[PDB]
Amino acid sequence: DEVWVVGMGIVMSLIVLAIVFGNVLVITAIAKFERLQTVTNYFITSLACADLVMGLAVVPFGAAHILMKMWTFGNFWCEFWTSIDVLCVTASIETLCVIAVDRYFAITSPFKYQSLLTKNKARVIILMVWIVSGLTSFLPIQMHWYRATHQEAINCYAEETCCDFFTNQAYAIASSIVSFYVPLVIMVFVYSRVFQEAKRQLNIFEMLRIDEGLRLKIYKDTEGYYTIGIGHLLTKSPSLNAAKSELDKAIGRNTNGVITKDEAEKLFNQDVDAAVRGILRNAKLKPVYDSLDAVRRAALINMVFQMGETGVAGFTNSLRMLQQKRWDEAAVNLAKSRWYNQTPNRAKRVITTFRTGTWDAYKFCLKEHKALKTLGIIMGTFTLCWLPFFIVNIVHVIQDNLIRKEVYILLNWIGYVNSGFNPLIYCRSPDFRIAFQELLCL
Ligand SMILES: CC(C)CCC[C@@H](C)[C@H]1CC[C@H]2[C@@H]3CC=C4C[C@@H](O)CC[C@]4(C)[C@H]3CC[C@]12C
Ligand SMILES: CC(C)CCC[C@@H](C)[C@H]1CC[C@H]2[C@@H]3CC=C4C[C@@H](O)CC[C@]4(C)[C@H]3CC[C@]12C
Ligand SMILES: CC(C)CCC[C@@H](C)[C@H]1CC[C@H]2[C@@H]3CC=C4C[C@@H](O)CC[C@]4(C)[C@H]3CC[C@]12C
Ligand SMILES: OC[C@H]1O[C@H](O[C@H]2[C@H](O)[C@@H](O)[C@H](O)O[C@@H]2CO)[C@H](O)[C@@H](O)[C@@H]1O
Ligand SMILES: CC(C)NC[C@H](O)COc1cccc2[nH]c3ccccc3c12
Ligand SMILES: *C(=O)CCCCCCCCCCCCCCC
Repeated sequence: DEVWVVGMGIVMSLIVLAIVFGNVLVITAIAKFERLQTVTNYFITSLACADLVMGLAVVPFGAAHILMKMWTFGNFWCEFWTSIDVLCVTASIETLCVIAVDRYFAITSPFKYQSLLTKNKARVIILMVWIVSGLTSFLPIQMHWYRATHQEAINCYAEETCCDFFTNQAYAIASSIVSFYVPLVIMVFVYSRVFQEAKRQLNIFEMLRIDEGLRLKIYKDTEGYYTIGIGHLLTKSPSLNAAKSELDKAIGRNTNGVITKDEAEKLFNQDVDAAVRGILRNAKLKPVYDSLDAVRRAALINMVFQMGETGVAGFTNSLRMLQQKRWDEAAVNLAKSRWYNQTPNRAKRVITTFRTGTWDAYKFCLKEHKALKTLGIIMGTFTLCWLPFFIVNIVHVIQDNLIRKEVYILLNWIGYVNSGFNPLIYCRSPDFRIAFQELLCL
């Protein structure tokens, strides 16, 4: 009865604590560590600020409203508190929308995975977002455009103890469409093509980058020989400067044992080309390669990279089954390899590629593609937490009072609670994660 309201107070208090704590941690980590100061994370700050204000200024008074079963803060704060609520929700979806557009142009740019924005106009953009949100949110509420004209609403408006968001149908449609729906549809569309573009970036270079690894410094392979990039043997000589002489020769400058990622790609493309020409010479490998599609050809090249031509020609049964496009049967045999024993994970991806003829086994392996997924979860989680509430907004314009009020309020709180989710989702990122553990005296 009244023990339940103490318990509900505890829960709601923890919710308030969770939102403010996590979002302050995000804001702190980005502001403190220069590594985290990217154009993307500036928008995350804008996003964390909206959630923080939601935390401090919006949720406690909403919680007090429900527990006290009445509004005890007067009608100025009621209109002000309502304004901040709408603003924070509007600013969030707008910021999320800006991120999607920003990520789109960053991934379609010849200078990949970096914004077309300097840190300063990015700040400007954020300022404009908050200003547009303010104009969209604060203006209609304080200009009383939102208000309904029927008597029950007028009672609530005048009553200093009643804080209910009675709205006229013109506002309810327009406001919810402008604030929520317009940047939602844009965000969902734009970021869906962000994913398609990211998936399109997958090729044999990314494949071997994931399976083999890319080193910028000269290193020794398992047999002790000097190597660099993606398994590119420099020399069998035990002399380090012999390797460096060989490296400088191939790259075309004085490297001192260090090359760039793009330079490693140049070496890799040359190794791929050599691998293909050797395959076409090998009597046992040529018919298989000729029959295979582009993606599966990359899988076969992947194996030649790891085993050499002689090693791959050893699989006599698998090769003929690949040649006949009996993928599953080829998979059964390749899984019984010494190759699968020693490096099961890599073999698993290559074999799976042989089965589907797609790059699906290499999705979200790259650190950059994982980052895109985290942002995708942020957007999705926001959508799912707020969409039911905003659907009911429009449902009641069509036919009012079809949904019980305690359901409407509950949906609104699923929206509120979303403000505490984003900080936890950021723990997916390795950089945020260690940024957090430093900050927590760990
Ligand atoms: C308005 C009332 C209800 C809420 C209090 C607003 C506070 C939480 C907001 C308003 C202005 C915000 C800040 C504005 C300036 C930046 C610089 C950035 O590098 C880190 C975050 C930081 C420092 C913000 C964090 C918190 C902040 C101070
Ligand atoms: C409307 C009242 C109640 C709250 C004020 C909204 C605050 C939280 C908004 C208003 C202008 C915003 C900021 C505008 C400029 C930037 C610079 C960027 O580097 C970090 C975020 C930051 C700092 C924004 C987030 C926080 C911010 C300060
Ligand atoms: C009214 C309620 C919401 C106010 C509660 C304020 C709490 C959430 C604030 C007040 C002091 C804050 C902390 C102060 C000490 C640090 C260490 C720093 O490296 C990271 C942030 C961290 C961990 C803060 C996290 C949250 C914190 C505990
Ligand atoms: O056999 C052809 C390629 O072999 C090297 O790259 C191998 C390396 O031999 C091996 O130790 C390791 O396990 O795999 C890498 C690549 O997967 C060559 O130096 C390449 O240039 C050859 O194409
Ligand atoms: C307790 C109430 C005040 N909380 C409202 C939601 O948190 C935020 O709802 C909105 C956010 C952004 C734009 C909006 N337009 C609306 C029209 C009717 C109802 C809510 C909204 C709305
Ligand atoms: C290791 O970083 C983290 C330890 C930091 C301890 C700081 C102690 C903060 C105490 C919080 C009290 C503020 C409560 C405010 C209530 C209104």
